[PDB]
Amino acid sequence: HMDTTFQAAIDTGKINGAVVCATDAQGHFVYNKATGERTLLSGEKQPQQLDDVLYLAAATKLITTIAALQCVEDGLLSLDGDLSSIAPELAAKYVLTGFTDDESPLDDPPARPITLKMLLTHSSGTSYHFLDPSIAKWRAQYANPENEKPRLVEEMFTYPLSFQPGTGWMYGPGLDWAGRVVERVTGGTLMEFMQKRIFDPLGITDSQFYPVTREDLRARLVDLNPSDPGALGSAVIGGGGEMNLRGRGAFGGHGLFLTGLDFVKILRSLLANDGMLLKPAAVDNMFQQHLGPEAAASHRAALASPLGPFFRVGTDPETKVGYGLGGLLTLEDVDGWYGERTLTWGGGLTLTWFIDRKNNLCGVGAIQAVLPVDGDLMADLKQTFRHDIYRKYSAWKGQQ
Ligand SMILES: CC[C@H](C)C(=O)O[C@H]1C[C@@H](C)C=C2C=C[C@H](C)[C@H](CC[C@@H](O)C[C@@H](O)CC(=O)O)[C@H]21
Repeated sequence: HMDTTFQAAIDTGKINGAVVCATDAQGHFVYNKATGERTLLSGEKQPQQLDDVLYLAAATKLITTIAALQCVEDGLLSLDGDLSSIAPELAAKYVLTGFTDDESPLDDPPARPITLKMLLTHSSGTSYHFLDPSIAKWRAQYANPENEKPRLVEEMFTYPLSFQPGTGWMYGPGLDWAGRVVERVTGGTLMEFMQKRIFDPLGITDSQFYPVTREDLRARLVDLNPSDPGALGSAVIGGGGEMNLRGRGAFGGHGLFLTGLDFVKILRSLLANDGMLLKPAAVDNMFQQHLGPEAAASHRAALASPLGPFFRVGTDPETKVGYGLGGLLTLEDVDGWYGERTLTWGGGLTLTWFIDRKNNLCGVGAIQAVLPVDGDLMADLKQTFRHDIYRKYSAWKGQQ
C-alpha cells in the first residue's frame, strides 16, 4: 500500500517521491523501489532512482555509532571509560536542574564522567536545545550568538547538561560528540575513518558528509533543486538547513549523504552479523537495553511527552522499549510486525530505518517531501512503509 499511498501523496503535490530498500539477511526477500520524480536545479524532472543520493540526517547516527564501536574494537576507546581527557569540553559542562522564580539558572557540577555508552544512547545529558525547553531557555539568555561563523562540533554544542550523566534520556548531540572523539583518537577526519572502516569493506563509494562537494554526487542529490539550491536537506528536516549551514567539519549526528542502496548494505551487514564491520559479539551487544534504571524511566517519560511520537519511531505506546547502541530497541514482540530487540531510528521527518533480527528483516524508507513539509502526512507515509514492508515480506514467504 506504499504504491497507492505514495502515489496519492504525489498527486496532492505534498511529495515528489520515495526510495525504499529492504532485505532479509541472505538476500532472498529483497524489495527495492524508487517512486516518483526529482527536480534538477534547471527545473528539469527525472524519475526517482535507487541510486539517487539522499540526505540521511539522523540516520547518520547509526553509522557514527558503528565507527565509534570500531574504535572500541581497536582498543582506542571503551564503552564505559572516562572521556574527560579526550573531550574536556564535555567534562567541563555543569548540570542544569531548573530555574528560580526570578528565572535564575540552577546548575550543579557533574557527578561522574561522561562515557561513550552515554553519548551513543542519549543518556549523557547533552540535549538538543530545540527539544529541551530548559536548555532552550538557557540558550535564549546566556547565548546570543547571531554571528553566522562556521562552528566545529565543540563550538556549536556549548550548552550545559540537562541531567546528571547516566541518569536521564534526551535526544541530542551525543553522536556529534562521539564523532569528534573518533577524530581525536584516530588522528584523522570522521569521513576518512568511515571510508576506510565502513564504506570500503561494503564497496560504498557514493557518500559524503555535508557539504557535498563532489560533482558526481551533486548531479544525483535529490535535495539539490530549486527549493533547496544550497542542498541543505531542508525537505528532510522539515525546513531550514541552519545547522548544516553553520557547521564546520563532519557532524556525526546528522551530516551524511548516501544512496538508499548503500544504506541498506550497512543495515544488512548488521542483520546478517557477517563480520564485515564489527565482530559478532559486538553487534549482539548493540541490540541490548543500555539505559540504566533511572535513564530508562526518563526515556519513557520522554516517550509519553508531546515529543513522544517522534521518539517512538512509529512503535505503539503499549510496546515496551529501551535504547540500544544505535537507536530505539523494542523489548517485546509485535506479532506480524517488529520482533523483540528490533533496532530502529530515522532521519528528520521523512526517513526511517529498522533492523529486525528476530524476524530476519531490515529496511530503510526515505520519503522525498515537497516544501513546506506536511509533518502529519510524513508520519503516515513512514508508518505505511514500516507496516507494508512486513505485508510484502509475509506475502513472499507465503508464496514459497
Ligand atoms: C538535525 C537532524 C536531527 C538530529 C534528526 O534528523 O532527528 C530526527 C530523527 C527521528 C527518528 C527522531 C527525531 C526526534 C526529534 C526531531 C523531530 C528530529 C528531527 C529534527 C529536525 O526536524 C529539526 C532539526 O534539524 C533542528 C532544526 O532544523 O531547527 C527527529
